[PDB]
Amino acid sequence: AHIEGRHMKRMLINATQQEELRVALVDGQRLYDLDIESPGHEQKKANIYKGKITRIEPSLEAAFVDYGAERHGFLPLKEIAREYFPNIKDVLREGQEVIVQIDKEERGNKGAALTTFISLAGSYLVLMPNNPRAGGISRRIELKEALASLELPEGMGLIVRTAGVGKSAEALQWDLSFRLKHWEAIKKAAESRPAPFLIHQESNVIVRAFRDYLRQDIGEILIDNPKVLELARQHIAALGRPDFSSKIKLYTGEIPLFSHYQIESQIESAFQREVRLPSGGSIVIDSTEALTAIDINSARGDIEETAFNTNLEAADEIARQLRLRDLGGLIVIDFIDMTPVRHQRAVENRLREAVRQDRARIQISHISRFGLLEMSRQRLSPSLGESSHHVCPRCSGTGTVRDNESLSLSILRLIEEEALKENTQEVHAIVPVPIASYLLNEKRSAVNAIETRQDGVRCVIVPNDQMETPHYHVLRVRKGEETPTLSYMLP
Amino acid sequence: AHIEGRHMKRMLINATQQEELRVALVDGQRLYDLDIESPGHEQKKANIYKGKITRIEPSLEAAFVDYGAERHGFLPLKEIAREYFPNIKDVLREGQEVIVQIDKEERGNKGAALTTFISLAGSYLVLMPNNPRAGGISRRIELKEALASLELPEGMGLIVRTAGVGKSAEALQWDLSFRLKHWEAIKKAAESRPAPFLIHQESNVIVRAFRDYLRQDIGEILIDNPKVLELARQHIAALGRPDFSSKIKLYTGEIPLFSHYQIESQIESAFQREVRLPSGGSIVIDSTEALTAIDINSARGDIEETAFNTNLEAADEIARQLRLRDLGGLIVIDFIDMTPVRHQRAVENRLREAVRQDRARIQISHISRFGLLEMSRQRLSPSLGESSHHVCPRCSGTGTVRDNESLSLSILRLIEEEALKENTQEVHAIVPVPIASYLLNEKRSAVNAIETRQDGVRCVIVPNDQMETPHYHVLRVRKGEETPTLSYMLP
Amino acid sequence: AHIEGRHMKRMLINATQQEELRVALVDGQRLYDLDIESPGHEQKKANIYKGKITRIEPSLEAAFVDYGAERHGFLPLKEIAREYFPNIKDVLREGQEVIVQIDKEERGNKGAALTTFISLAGSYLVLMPNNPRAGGISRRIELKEALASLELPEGMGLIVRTAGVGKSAEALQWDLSFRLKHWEAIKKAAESRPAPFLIHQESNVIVRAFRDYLRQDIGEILIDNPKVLELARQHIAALGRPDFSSKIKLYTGEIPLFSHYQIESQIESAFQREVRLPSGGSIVIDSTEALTAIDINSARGDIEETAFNTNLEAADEIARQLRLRDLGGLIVIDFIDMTPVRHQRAVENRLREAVRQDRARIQISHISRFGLLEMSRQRLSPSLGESSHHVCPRCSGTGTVRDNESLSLSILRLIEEEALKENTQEVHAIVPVPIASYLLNEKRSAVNAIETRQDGVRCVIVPNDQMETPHYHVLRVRKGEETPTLSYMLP
Amino acid sequence: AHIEGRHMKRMLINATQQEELRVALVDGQRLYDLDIESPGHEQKKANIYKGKITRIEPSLEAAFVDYGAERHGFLPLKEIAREYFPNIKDVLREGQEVIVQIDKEERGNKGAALTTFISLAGSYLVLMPNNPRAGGISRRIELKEALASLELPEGMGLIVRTAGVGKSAEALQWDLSFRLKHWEAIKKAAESRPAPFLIHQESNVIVRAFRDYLRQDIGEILIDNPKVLELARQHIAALGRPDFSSKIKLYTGEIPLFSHYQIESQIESAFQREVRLPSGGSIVIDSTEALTAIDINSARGDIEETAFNTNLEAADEIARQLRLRDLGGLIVIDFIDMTPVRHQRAVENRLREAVRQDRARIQISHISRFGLLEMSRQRLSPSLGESSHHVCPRCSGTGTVRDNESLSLSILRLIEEEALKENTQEVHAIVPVPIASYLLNEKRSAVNAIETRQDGVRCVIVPNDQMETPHYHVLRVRKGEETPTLSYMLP
RNA sequence: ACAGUAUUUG
RNA sequence: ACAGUAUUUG
RNA sequence: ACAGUAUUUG
RNA sequence: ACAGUAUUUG
Ligand SMILES: [Mg+2]
Ligand SMILES: [Mg+2]
Ligand SMILES: [Mg+2]
Ligand SMILES: [Mg+2]
Ligand SMILES: [Mg+2]
Ligand SMILES: [Mg+2]
Ligand SMILES: [Zn+2]
Ligand SMILES: [Zn+2]
Repeated sequence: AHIEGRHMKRMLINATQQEELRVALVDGQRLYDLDIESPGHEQKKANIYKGKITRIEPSLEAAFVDYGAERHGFLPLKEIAREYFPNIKDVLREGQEVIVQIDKEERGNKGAALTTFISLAGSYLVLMPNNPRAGGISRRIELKEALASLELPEGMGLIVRTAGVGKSAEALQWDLSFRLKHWEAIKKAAESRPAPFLIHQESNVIVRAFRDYLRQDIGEILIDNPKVLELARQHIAALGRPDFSSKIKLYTGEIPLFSHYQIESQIESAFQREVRLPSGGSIVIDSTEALTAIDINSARGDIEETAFNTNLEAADEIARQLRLRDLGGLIVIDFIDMTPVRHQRAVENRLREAVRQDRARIQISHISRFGLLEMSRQRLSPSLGESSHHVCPRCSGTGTVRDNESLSLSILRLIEEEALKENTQEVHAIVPVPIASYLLNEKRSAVNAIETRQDGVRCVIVPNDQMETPHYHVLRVRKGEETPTLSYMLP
Repeated sequence: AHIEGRHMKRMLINATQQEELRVALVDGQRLYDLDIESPGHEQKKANIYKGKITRIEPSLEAAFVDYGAERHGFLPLKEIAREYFPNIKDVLREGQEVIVQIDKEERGNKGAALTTFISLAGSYLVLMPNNPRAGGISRRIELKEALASLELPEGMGLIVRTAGVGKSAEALQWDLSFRLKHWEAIKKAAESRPAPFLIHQESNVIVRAFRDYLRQDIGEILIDNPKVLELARQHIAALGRPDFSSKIKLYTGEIPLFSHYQIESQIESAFQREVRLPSGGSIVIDSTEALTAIDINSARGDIEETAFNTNLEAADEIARQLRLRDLGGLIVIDFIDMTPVRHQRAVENRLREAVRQDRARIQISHISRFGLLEMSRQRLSPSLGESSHHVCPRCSGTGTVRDNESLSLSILRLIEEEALKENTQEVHAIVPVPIASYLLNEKRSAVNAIETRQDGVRCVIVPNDQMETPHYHVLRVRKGEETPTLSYMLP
Repeated sequence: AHIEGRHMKRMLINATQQEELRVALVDGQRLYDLDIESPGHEQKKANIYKGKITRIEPSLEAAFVDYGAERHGFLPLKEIAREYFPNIKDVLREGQEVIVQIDKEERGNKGAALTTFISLAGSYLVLMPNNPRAGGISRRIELKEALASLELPEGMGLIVRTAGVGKSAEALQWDLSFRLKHWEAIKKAAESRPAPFLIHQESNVIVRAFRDYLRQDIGEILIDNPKVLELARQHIAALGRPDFSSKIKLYTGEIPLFSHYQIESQIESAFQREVRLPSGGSIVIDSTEALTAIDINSARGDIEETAFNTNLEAADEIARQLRLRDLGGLIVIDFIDMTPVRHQRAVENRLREAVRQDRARIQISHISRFGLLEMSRQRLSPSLGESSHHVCPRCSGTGTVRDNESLSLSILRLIEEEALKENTQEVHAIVPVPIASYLLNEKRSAVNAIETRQDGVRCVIVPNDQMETPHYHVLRVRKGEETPTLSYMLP
Repeated sequence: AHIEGRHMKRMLINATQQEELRVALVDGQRLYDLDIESPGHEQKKANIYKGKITRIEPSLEAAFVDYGAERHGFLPLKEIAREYFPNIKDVLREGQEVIVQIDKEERGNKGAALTTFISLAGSYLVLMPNNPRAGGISRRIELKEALASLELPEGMGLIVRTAGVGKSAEALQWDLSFRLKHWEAIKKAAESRPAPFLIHQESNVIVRAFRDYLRQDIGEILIDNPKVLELARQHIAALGRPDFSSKIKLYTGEIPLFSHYQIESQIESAFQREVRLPSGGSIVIDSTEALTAIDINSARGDIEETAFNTNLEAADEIARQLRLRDLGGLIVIDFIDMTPVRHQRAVENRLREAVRQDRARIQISHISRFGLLEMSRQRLSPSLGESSHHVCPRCSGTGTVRDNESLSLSILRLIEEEALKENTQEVHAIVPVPIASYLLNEKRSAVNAIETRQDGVRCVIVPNDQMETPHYHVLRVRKGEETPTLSYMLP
């Protein structure tokens, strides 16, 4: 029934649990975005090291870097600067010491994009202290005015946040001040040493939150744990939006905060693969290796509507999940199938208009002739899956598991073929129990069959209870090289 | 290196193994399509029953049917006929007895499409003995001529197969003969009884093969098992392409047939999720709930090419897998990312030109601005996954598994919330072992924490070794209704 | 180094843990007997019900009884009384209502001995209020005098405890008083109702202890838990040895009581099968179905001594374990093997002199010519094993497990023999995994072998991971009665 | 119903199965002794090596020997000879090279008795070619005559087998010939080399059988496998009892030999712990570490008899099992409990008279006053248990398993005590799952309880599913030396 | 296997 | 398989 | 968080 | 805890 503005939008902080410090942004009781920072596996994006270059490969158009973790980090010739600046190899003289920062974070293989293009964020500003090229405003929005009046040095260009819109030129000075004043240290704190090492560490979840996600609509900030609420308050001081010290309250209620604001289930919502649409429909969000791929579908009085209407809900919800899951990359949405075009353009907008908030960039094509709508969106941090799951290790990634016989027939032809391989003595499949059962009954005859022909080739087939139903081995044992050792000792 | 026509295209039949009768269609040694019919789980599509109608729902635009299995079968008002014919409810008078056939087969939920629009296939013909509306030819291709000269009765219209192109009008008579002559029986064999029952059973894999997949290019038909080769031969007789009795030879070689033609690995190929591209690239074929979704990617001298070239291979291979997997529905292909448009149109065609064969219909849009190419293709039978796998039952479908702590924190808030629920005595999470470990150490304090506050609420938390890492229960035990019974007895 | 009398003998009570209330009797720091009463599985021996008689069997020389639990209770014609008294059947008129008490307790099969011969114990006395036949004194020990002066009614006879030896005739009156005064109620509290039901419940462990195990040598009684120490004190009051209120002190020390008195390990000692002898020898206490059977053996300067000496230690220790384990029945001790007879008579006495305490009766023959010394001892309550263990359920009782092959050969001949049994179709061994492995490799040939001969008898052999290494089934499947169902589905 | 002599006594050989060559000795259909030789784990007793002496210990009264396997072998000063002969140390000069043979075989610890007192067995004779001291006859039985007439050299003395009783002096010459003629080689075949090595290998099971267990009563010798029956026949030739070539027949019957002679079950009989007595009684044969211990008990018309009679059956059966199990050492039999002494002496004899056969020596005392009858018997080879089982590895030997709580309480006090141990940080019980469950619910409070007091001592308690119910660890973690690492990662 | 095939629809 | 066999003894 | 943002790229 | 206690006996 929801109209933005009806109830109060508040920022619920949840500092009760050590191993997990959550921060939802709720409007009334509709969770509408959430964050879960937890020690150890902290935030790395937005840091700044010093850098020398493992290896210029050109077959990609960029170096790598040692900023010294595990995997040296990706660095596109595009990233590279005036100042680093004395096609690839003429550009970067290798083992060169450079001031690289992290655009996008380790993803299962890759390093991370670094970029010698350092960016710096205050509450209302953002410094590019290293290319006076790019500036601007919150493409979200007097200060256009005030901005000129900005006393900017020339090496770099700047933007002005969505959230400086309230505020007063005086203090953009008072931002663009404290930035620089960093940026300086952030400079000479490299002029120091051999660079192979960190320099600045992007600040925790809360600050970040008080920084990047706080607006005029934010009613209260209930924090549920007095000692945080401590730093809580000090952190505004600095970040400096101090018309919010008002705004920041301590939750006492015995009933757990989030669990009070009735947004718990919503939290989960985000970890489930299906997600119910108001009407009663559903939104199954499957994630492939090429693109996340959401599919939509309907409940249980009209057809045309049923679909059209349920598509609109799907629209709304998909957006929110997009946010909750920190889903990035492409996304293909399979909207139901309505006939009248107006509906298509209808829902399309519906989507657009619903992802208006999303702090990340979002691009949204028309609906296809196969009724798929593709849609990109920017990789603001690691996604929930990518950072709170892993890979059903029975499957490998895929979520099916080969029916027992078709596996066995298979294991079995493998055996036979192995058992021709000139100069084999034994050969020793080692397979999930039922596999071994099925080969040795259902199929015994065949196995037999073999050794008869393959004169004198023993095909051992030992059933085992460690193996699950898709894994297995088929080793082969060359003349002479054969233990006498028990079938079941084989392992 | 492959040019169609270089080596001989042959049909390898493999009748050695009872529980699995395979039939690849190979051109030289490149498997290029394959079939695996196995008893029991036989073929159902293309059958013909008699039919009465469980329930007209109109909120879909069609009935259902009892042709008497498990799930009565889908029947679109579109399907419905003149003759059944006395918007939905005025159309189908319910419990009406009708002559329905099966377009598309049981899929995990659905019934199957039936269609009162019976279709009938000979070797060169295909009878529509029930709408003289639709006719035509093999949109693949003198007989245009011969076809008129066809002595067709009027109730129905016909097509002429790709494969009657060789042959002679005389014998289209001699097809369109034996069809009808069926179609008659196929008619009065309903005039018989209460209809709730089968009528005609689509014939096995081999016949089918000798029927639907045999052309002029087919060199030999090596069958590897004398007794089949028996029926083998008799089946041409009838189907009646007898200039092939020549063509059909018995394989003796000790080394297993397929394993001789060096097409084994290829067989598998089709069951793996990644599949290597010639160059050395790879084609990961992930399947979601909305669309199958293939992603492509490259090896280890130029960029532009590396991608462009590897895309072409992906093209080729995707086609073949599309066929081998009997993949239907939509498919989204994430081709690498080349800049020059010519390349895009290049690969696109490449794809088109490579799926020229595919017996199923295929539609192929341009490459998107997000560099996805979407692509539909017709559901010719059940897909390999859909009929030789199942659902990594540790995951549910999805192939990740929630990291242990984030689960535990979760299980745990559930407990707490349950333990407020006014009028609870005990409450009894029952969770995967490590879950129970982690809640009871790492987190003990918190659990404690609870019962302290929740005065006198026992939260039992019994670790169990039956449960795997994502499943678990959190039952709650109402005042009075509490056994005294051992923590570990809980189950 | 231990001389009785050196250090103080004290009674350590341990009431900290709810589910287990222990009471050791220590002399210095040598645990010398211990008790472990724990709720639920409480003490039943020494109770008194009312009784009617399920069934006179005479093929044993006694009835049974309903005192109404599970197994009606054993009742020897020997037990039976004057007053019950109107060879077996002439004696007990069946369904007769009687005042039976419990000599010895449920043992895995048996009921328990009841006895219509009720016995009653005070602190210094013991009433036989139902046969003036048997009287006496503590065959352990002026009162001989005082005892005559006892104002005894005539229906029954009495004894005087080891512990009335201190005390004064006045108060044996004051015992033999409060007894009777019970015994009366204990009488008319049957004159009440239909008897099928309890009457008096033998009192808990502590009272019992303050009653049956308290002497002049008992220095303190440290109890470690204030609230018990409460009832603690009240319980002397009554039982009435009140020159002990002095004696009974509260333990505070942070370090756990028993764990302070340095008698913990000793506790366990009693649950282990081997038990180290001072010198360094060992005492393996194995328990069979016919007799508990202790074996002795030696360490690592003389032979003759080494053995003789180590036998003496074994003597000492065996006694104590005999007590700790509440071991009853026969016991055979295999003392080392010394040559000189003096040593044999030496150790024998050593044993005698060491089991002087044992509250239970003990009888001790000479050492045999096979150098076994047999030895009976009275069943004072259930034994530790019999009440705190169970039966290595992999073995059945026996503690070996048949080597894998000898089992398999066996399972296998079973199969063959089953497979002759005229009119069998299938037959379906179902066996521990490795069993199934070994039969199907190592032995395949043989299995084959069978079906060849046993024309057309399928011997299925399904390996299974539920079964451990000694269990298994060999079902057989009669012509006609054969599912087609998967080898591994068999279960 | 069995009277010795009624049916034919025959020797069934069973050479069908490679991994197990059995040889029962049956009288009619009553298995009455059996043998199971199987390759690899062959027979070692009765071999002859050459020998030098690892280490004279005197604290035992004998050396050891290197005859070079694993454990050098026991060698009693008693064993030692004239000829080895230049109290212990003056006797055996160490590292001396000697001609030792094996009396009794490796038993779980020990070496084996060797004995420089070599013994040698023909069919009718037995050479002591190394002490003319000991001679004699079959204390089982003209030849007394013939024996003098024996042309014996003087260094050694001899006996004459039970089975030379048939036969003729001529041929005792013809035995005592071929012996010596060995004994010579058996001598100079040491005069050869450095002794550290074998010399003569006691011959397989069959020969042995044709040698040590063949008498006049032996009707046939059915062997069931033509090729054996081969060597079969040749082996008499040599051993030389050739009036038996007659006697030795080939079994053909399709139904398995033993399984035909209806003695299968009997085979097993011997591996079960209970064994039914004719009447319907039972004989539970439990084996301890001190003595094998058989207990007896009765069925379901008189008492006195019931017992007396059932004791007689037990007698019979015990004997046979004694033989089948190759049970050696002491044995204590708990016969039922009859009153009249005649019965005791009755059964006693019954036993004596029934173990008349037993090839091993047997000694049998009167029945005790506790109604145990002890009984020694000679260790003719390893016992069935000792060579075809192992140790229910859940128990350790003992066949009970400590009830779950009493374990947990225990594990738990261990924890607490560990957690006082000055200078501990963490401490980390690791226990069977249910153990961990029970400590963490049932008992949580207490565990808590601890850390509260033990200020700042973390007691981790990780449940684990590898451990079964009696095993477990309680490690302790010293200040400073503490990983931060997950509860469930602990292992 | 046909211009309404294919996709979609239970 | 013997009067010192057997049991025991590592 | 800016017209070159985002997607892509290890 | 007694001279018929204890062992045994379901
Ligand atoms: Mg890609
Ligand atoms: Mg997937
Ligand atoms: Mg859909
Ligand atoms: Mg008994
Ligand atoms: Mg045992
Ligand atoms: Mg011993
Ligand atoms: Zn999975
Ligand atoms: Zn066991």
